[PDB]
Amino acid sequence: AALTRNPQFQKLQQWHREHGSELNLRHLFDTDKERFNHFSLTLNTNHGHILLDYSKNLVTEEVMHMLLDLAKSRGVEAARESMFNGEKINSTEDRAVLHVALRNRSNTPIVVDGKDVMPEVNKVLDKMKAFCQRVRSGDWKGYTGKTITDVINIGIGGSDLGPLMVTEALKPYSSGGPRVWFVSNIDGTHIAKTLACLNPESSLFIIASKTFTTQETITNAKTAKDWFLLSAKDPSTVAKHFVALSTNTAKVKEFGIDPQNMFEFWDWVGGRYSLWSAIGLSIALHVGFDNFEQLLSGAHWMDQHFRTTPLEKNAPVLLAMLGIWYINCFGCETQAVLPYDQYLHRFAAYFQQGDMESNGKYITKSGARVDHQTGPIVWGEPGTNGQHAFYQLIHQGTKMIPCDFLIPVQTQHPIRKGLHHKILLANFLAQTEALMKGKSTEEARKELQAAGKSPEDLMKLLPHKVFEGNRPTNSIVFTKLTPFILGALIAMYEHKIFVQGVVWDINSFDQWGVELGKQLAKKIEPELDGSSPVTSHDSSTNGLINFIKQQREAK
Amino acid sequence: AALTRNPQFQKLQQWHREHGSELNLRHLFDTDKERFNHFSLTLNTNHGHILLDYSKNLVTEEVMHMLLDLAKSRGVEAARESMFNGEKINSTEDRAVLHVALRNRSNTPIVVDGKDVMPEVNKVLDKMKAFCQRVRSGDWKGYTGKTITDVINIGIGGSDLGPLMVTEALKPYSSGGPRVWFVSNIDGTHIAKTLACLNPESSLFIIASKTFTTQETITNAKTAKDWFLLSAKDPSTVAKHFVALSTNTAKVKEFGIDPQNMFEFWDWVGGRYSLWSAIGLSIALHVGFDNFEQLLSGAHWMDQHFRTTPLEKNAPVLLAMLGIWYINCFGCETQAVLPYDQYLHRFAAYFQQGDMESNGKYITKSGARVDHQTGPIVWGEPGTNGQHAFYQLIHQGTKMIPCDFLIPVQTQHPIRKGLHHKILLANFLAQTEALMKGKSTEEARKELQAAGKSPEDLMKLLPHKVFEGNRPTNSIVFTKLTPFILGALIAMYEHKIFVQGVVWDINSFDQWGVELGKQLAKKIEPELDGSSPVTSHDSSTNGLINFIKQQREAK
Ligand SMILES: O=P(O)(O)OC[C@H]1O[C@](O)(CO)[C@@H](O)[C@@H]1O
Ligand SMILES: O=P(O)(O)OC[C@H]1O[C@](O)(CO)[C@@H](O)[C@@H]1O
Repeated sequence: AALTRNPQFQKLQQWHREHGSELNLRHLFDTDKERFNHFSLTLNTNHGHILLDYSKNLVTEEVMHMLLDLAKSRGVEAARESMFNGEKINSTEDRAVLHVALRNRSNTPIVVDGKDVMPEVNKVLDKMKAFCQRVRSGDWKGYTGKTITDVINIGIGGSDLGPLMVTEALKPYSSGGPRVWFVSNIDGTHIAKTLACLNPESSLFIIASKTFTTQETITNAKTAKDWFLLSAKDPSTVAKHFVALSTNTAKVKEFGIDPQNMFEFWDWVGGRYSLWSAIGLSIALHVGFDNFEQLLSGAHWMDQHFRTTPLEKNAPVLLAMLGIWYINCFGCETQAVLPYDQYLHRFAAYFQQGDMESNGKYITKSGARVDHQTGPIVWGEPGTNGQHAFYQLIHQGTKMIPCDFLIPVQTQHPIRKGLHHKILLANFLAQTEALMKGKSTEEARKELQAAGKSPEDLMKLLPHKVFEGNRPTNSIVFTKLTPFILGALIAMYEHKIFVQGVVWDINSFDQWGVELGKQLAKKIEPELDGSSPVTSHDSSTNGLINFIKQQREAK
Repeated sequence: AALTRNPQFQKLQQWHREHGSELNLRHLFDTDKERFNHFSLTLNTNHGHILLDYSKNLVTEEVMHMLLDLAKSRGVEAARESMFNGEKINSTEDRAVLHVALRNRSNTPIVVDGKDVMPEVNKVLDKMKAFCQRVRSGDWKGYTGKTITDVINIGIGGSDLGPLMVTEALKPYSSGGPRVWFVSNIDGTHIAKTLACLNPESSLFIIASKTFTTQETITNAKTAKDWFLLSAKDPSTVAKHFVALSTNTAKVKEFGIDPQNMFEFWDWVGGRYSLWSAIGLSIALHVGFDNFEQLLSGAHWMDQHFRTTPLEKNAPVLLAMLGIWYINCFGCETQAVLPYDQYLHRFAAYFQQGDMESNGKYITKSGARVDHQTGPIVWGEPGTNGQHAFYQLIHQGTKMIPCDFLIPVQTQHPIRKGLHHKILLANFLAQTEALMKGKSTEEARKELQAAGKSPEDLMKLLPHKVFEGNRPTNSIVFTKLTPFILGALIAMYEHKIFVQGVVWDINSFDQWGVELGKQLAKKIEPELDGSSPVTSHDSSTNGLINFIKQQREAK
């Protein structure tokens, strides 16, 4: 494994074993009035500012310099160029990795197999916009002449999470668009509950699937089509209510979808990096194409920042190395994402796939098994709610949990003259402050006494009211959560994930870890039919199956 | 500082560092045809069966024997009795812990300092039912005479999560109840977007708050009240549109809500254990009281199972110790909860509070600092959805992640003649099998050769196709997800949490870790006012506040 052999990494490791343990945030802040200044970065996008404050982290100039040396010696910069230049860095699949090309507004050429990719990219974007305009304008009618009122996206992986998260995040910008629904789970209640609120005459289904062979999506699509034709009665009417987003023309046609109703993307577009491609059709339909182009632009802006900025002032690089520090030196298993924005309620879930499916690996690009930790477990819920659910464990638990706090300065809903947002911001600020500062035995004791506690209560409560603090957090504050800023925020993390993948020398763009489950599932499906017990598996799988056959009857 | 010195704990520890890394699930099943039989328990509740299959765990009779010795060695049973008996086991607050009283269907007496609590418990249940009856029948009219069509629950944390999770999970049983909304975040966006869809004339607001002073809920409540009073203007109309669930009568009255409109509970009802009390009013309104009683009965059934079952056959006890095993011996930081049911999409979020806010502690009951791990980080998403998001990391990542897979045998929507559910069950089964069995290099190699891949391509890809397996999981299968069954499942985990807290000797029923953030938030709140720079905090908090003030009016 490259990482553990790297001299910059080893130097980092020994420093941690002989210093890291004594690092204390409160102390660091008390002895360096320039800490915020030295450990924060402000980005002016001309469309809002983004403040990345990483000063509340367990680091020093020395640690940062070492972390940055490591990034450099692991070839982060060269790796980045190869990605942008269209090289097939996805080594196990021999594929290019060009999600940056999907939002390359500069249209600077990017050649893969001797051919520039942009023309195809823009071609689909035009197709998307033209189609979106017709549906939005009402020009596009159903099989009964009615205009489309509901758009239903049926997809699962990177074919669901992104479009769902962004549409939720940008609701304030969906003024003139139809209602968008998202169906993904094979679980029947999902599609059933949806179709129950729809009129086939005014419903448009979007079959989103890179491969167009995923069982859940195809089954859901077929179910939606059956339900539809039950009323439309003429297979020819399908061309007015079903479109597909995929890279597989054959499967699409085989499904029965008109080829002009196919918005394609490419193999170098990873599912978990696809919302920027045709997969984002439901977004464009929801917020309009202008807002969608803003989304792409924001990501493009971030891509430029990542590409042209020296490492020491490079946002995604800084976040990545801060993560490496906690994962590989402090051994923290998780990474919490806590946005203080109800609209971003699906932000954390999106990066569970983005981050975990990318770096949840254990084999390097050379074929060697890692002998160090890789991708963390990403989780989180919107602020303040989380404060009333799990922060208890973050503040007084036994796990070190790196936290990323995000919040827009300006709210999309300044009700009560900004009272609500003022309180939201106060909590956002106070939480990272509290995690950092903590509360000593003495401070607690004085509070208890001042509060008028009796010698008994105080003595009883004292130890329980002590906060050891020293809990690291990142504070990412942006002027406003607009399509452009959101676009830049997502791209920022996409690049953080990329950097970490390079440091660990793993392929952040394949996902072989999903094959085993799929194949075993294919084996079990036919065995479930009938009441005959099964015994071709281990005793657990057999036992579970037999219980299912038995209880299938129970009334 | 109690568990680490327990004879059984140390014996358990020594065994692990001596054998722990030797355990291999695949080997354990390959050498014991009775494994499933010996490491699983079936529960017939008379209202459905629940199969807890814990055979795919890294354990043997010996390990389970030692784990159970630790359970009784730490006084789990005496502790259990104290809770049910009404003793003040919530030591730091000197309170009883009686959520089991809330659903005590047998009405056996349970006396707290003075009287038997059952009388007041049933008194509120009767009141809830009568009100619920009036609201659903249409008897209870809005201020202009219309029947109420929307019920808006306003609460946070324990006052929002249980209600939301249960109503989401029991959607199939609502037929007839008004639509229910849940407002919780202070973030203005939450109440703003909720109110924009309501008619003041037919909306009924439920202010859920145990203390009735939390800032988010009261603020949200005032905003709603103003909103309403903006179109009705008559303050006296409020009595037909606002009710309260709380233990604080004075504050409820001060808020402007009449007594008759207050559904109370008591201090021995922990917020994260309150959906069983008046807090469940929105659940009752949504699915009817018959179903609500069914929900309570299910919990009550599990309560009895927990109290009368020998430890080795006690479901919550087994789940608790397996957790202790992975937490304290394998050092696993997290617990994944993966229900293969879209209706349970909020189940994991619910227990993030129930578990994490309960056991995310570091001070024992004696006041000593723990020198071992406590509560884990709970997380998850409904399957198969997850299978396409983060399972990659669970299968080929670098972290051990204990996983609880849950699923109903019978679906609420058997569409397409059960095809969707069949596939859902197939994946449910195949995933734990895959996590267990893995796929060796030899197996992967055969596979690649059969695919006709040249030696070069084959060997470059081979290591990436290997699944080391040996990933432990629990499979919980129940006949159907009915109100009764959900209730038992929730109570089952409540008790798993109780047992673990007992073993760690922490107070699973207080939550002092949330106080610091609240104190600090009130401090900076007024400081946000004005354009003048703040310099009273650490440079980061100051820098963040000043960035906010600067961008507050940026265009
Ligand atoms: O869009 P598709 O091709 O149907 O993929 C479903 C999802 O599952 C995966 O193939 C693996 O889980 C993803 O990478 C993808 O986003
Ligand atoms: O408004 P309430 O019902 O008093 O409670 C606030 C919620 O937040 C907490 O106080 C702490 O997170 C919970 O214990 C509780 O359920």
